[PDB]
This record gives sequence, C-alpha cells and structure tokens, in this order.
Amino acid sequence: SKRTAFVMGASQGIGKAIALKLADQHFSLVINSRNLDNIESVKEDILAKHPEASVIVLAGDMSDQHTRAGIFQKIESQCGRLDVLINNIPGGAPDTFDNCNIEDMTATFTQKTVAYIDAIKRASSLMKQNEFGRIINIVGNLWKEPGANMFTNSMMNAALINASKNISIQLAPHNITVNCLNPGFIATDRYHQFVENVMKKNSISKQKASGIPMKRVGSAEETAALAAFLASEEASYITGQQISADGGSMKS
Amino acid sequence: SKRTAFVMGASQGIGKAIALKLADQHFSLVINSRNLDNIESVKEDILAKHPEASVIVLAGDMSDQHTRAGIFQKIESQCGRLDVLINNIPGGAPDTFDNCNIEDMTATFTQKTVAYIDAIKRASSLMKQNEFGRIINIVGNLWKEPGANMFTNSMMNAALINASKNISIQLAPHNITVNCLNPGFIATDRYHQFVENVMKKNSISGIPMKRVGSAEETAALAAFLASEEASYITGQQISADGGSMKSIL
Repeated sequence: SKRTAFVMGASQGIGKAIALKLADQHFSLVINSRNLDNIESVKEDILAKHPEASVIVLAGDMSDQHTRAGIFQKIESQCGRLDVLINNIPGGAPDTFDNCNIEDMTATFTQKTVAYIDAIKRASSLMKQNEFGRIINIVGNLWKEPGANMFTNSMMNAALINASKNISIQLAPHNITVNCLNPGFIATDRYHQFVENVMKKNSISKQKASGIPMKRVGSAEETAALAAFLASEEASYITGQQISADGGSMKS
Repeated sequence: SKRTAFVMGASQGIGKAIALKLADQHFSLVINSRNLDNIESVKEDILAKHPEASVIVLAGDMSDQHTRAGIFQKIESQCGRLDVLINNIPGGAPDTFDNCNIEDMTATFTQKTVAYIDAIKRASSLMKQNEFGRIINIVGNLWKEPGANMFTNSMMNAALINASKNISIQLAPHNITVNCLNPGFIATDRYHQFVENVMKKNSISGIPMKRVGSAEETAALAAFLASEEASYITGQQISADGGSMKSIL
C-alpha cells in the first residue's frame, strides 16, 4: 500500500498482467495506456478484487518526450513518491537488414530505447527520495533468432541490456535495483500478435510446407510473477540481471 | 585478383594506419576524411611509401546521410567494384548515466551506429556484384570500465556488435564477411585524444584506466581479416587492446 508502482502499457498483454499481479501484492498503482481504451476495465478488474486498492489512471504515449515528462511530474504531485517502474513499450515494426531504413530505425530508437532511459532517469529521481526502487525493463526477443526478422529491435534490445547493467551500478548505492526481463512471445499482447502476423507472411519460402521462425514461448502471468518477485522487498540484492521467462515449448 | 578497399576516417589515427597497411598488401584504395587537404596529404604519404599504389580520395563526413550516399555513388562510378569496407567513425562525447542526455543520444546513434549499417548496406550491394566482401567495423572501448564514463557510447557499441553479428548471418551466403574490431586506446587518433582530454579534465576535477592498443597491430589485424584466407572468419569480435593499462592521470 505504501509502495507505489508505475506500470506502462497496462491496458493489455504484458503490462495488464503485471498491473494485476502488483495489485494482488498490495502496491498502490499508477497505470498508463496510449489512450483510455480498455484501461478502465483493468482498473475495474483491480477494484473488483481489492475494493480499497489505490489506482491512478494516467493516459498518454510514454514514447513522447514531453508527455513522458508530464506523467512523471503528475506522479510526483499525486503520489509524492515512486517505488517501482515497469518500463514496457513495444519496439518498432519488424524489419530486416535488407529492408531497414534510417527514418524508421531512428524513430524506433527514440520510441523505446530513449524512452526507457529517460523514464529511468525520472523515476530514479523520485525513488532516491525514499532510498528504494525497483526498475524492471521489459526487453527481449520473441524468436530464437531475431536478427533475421527483428533486426532493429534486436540491436535496440542489446543496447538496453548494456545500458541497464551500467545504470544498475550507478543506482545501487540508493537501494534501487535495475533488471531486464525477457518475456519471450506473449500471445495475449497485441504488439506480439502484430509481429507474428508479419512474420507468418515473410516466412513463406517454399511452395509447400530448416529456417522456420520458432517462438520462444512465454506467458503474461509467468512474466508477471517474476516481475512481482523482482519488485519485492526480498529481491533487494538482485540487480543488473537479465532474466528470461521464455521457457515454454516453442512452436512455429 | 585485385581488390579495392574503402577506408573511412583515414586522414589520421586508426584509419590512416589501416590505409597504409592495405596499401602495403596491394589493395587499391579509396580513402576518406572530412577535410580534403588532410586526406590528400595521406594519399601523398601512401604514394611516398608505395609508389605503385592506386589511391582515390573522396572527402566528406561519412556521418552525414546525404554525403555518405554520394560517396558510395562515386565509388560505384569510379571503381565499378568494392571488396573491402573499413567502417571507422568516432562515437559521441564521453558521458555518464547521471549526466547523459537525450538530444545527444539520438545524434550519437545516427552518427556512428546508423552510419555503419547504411554503409554496409551500400557496400554489400557492390560487393555482391563480384561475390566477395570483407567488412571490418571499428568498434572501440578505450577504457577498462567503458560504461562508467562512456555511457552512451557503450550502449551503441553493444547495438553494433549485435547488428554486425546479425548482418554476418545475412551476408555469409554472398561470401561477404563481417567482423568487429576493438583497437583500444590509440594515442595518434584525434577522437581518442579528444576523449582523453575531456575525461582527464573531469578527473582532475574509479580512476579511468586506458586499455592501450597499437595502431600498427590494429592495422595488421584489419589487413588479415580483409585477406583471401580469412573467408571463414565472420561474425567475430576481436580486441587488440592488450597493451599495459595506463592511468589517465
């Protein structure tokens, strides 16, 4: 109850499952969605179980700088603190080395990688005030070999893992942990569904159905359990880690 | 037969050393630097040591998308082929997570990381025409603990290593190799001097340790990777930063 958690992308998929789990753990929640679609029912689902739960809905696209800045000012004003940050923004459209282009690469760098780093900067400022923080970055590949069809996203993931480890070292003295969580492929996440659709199309290489994209299958609830453990008071010594929860049996 | 190599940032430092070594190993050269006079001077250096060498100079900032496109156009028209690419462009200024900033991050991403990828796309199209290519990415860490004072550059280097490995998989069927080379700290490179000066001043105001490299050895390694007998070496990262570590102050 005392601890406050900010969950991005909470209207569906990965973010929704994490928000629900953290509420079962009695965090006060700030939940965000690009728009107010569906996010209401997440709040209701939460109040259904915990009528006395605190849930604040802040809409807006966390990929926009000025918006991101405005959300954190609102968290500081309305909550007065922040203990947990779930960085959760989709990467860009699938691309290949062959078809990548500068406009789209720059856009996707800015929309996810920069957004996560800036969010961490702003969140850690609030976290330091109470000498406690948990930063969980949702970062990972959906397929066993992402390079082929998720070229730009794979390189951004690598950058994030590197930045996260470096940030973990800087924030440790303030009891703030920073970990990356790879959920693998989440069938209930709309971005994952979108990526899957494009790759089914792209993977058709012979007239009749060895180079077939294999999902690293995850689960929103499994990812949510891990995120909740990492956010807990019993995970204070776990930082600068990358942990994958993508250990479901992989499928075409 | 005769191979043509394009070396970026070749007016000094790492790029110059590599250009000289490739000339010594009989590559025809296209060399580049932002300043025409500076790069013309290196052409003269090459020809002084290697009178029989073939050297074309194409000046311009390879970090600039428009310039980079024009340069590859000129390579295609003046050379009609390209066998070796040495990607060599400075990263951004030193920074920390604490003092890093966003306007600069995007700039840094585009000036090196995106530039290398775009150069590889353009170079590989030419290389494919003769089913042979060698791509060497200069991706350097100058200090023992790169992340602490090169926060942004470290994350970009990580992206590059990842991209290079993925590119190597894609280009393998075309007999084009793709490898990353970490030269460590090179005292004759103006970017390394710049980085050292900045960090030295800060330190004067934990202590940064240089991973000392050798321009000559980096050049020797690059030339080896560019050779006929390195066709089975791809998607590799190799550091030549094995000098005795030197405190910044």
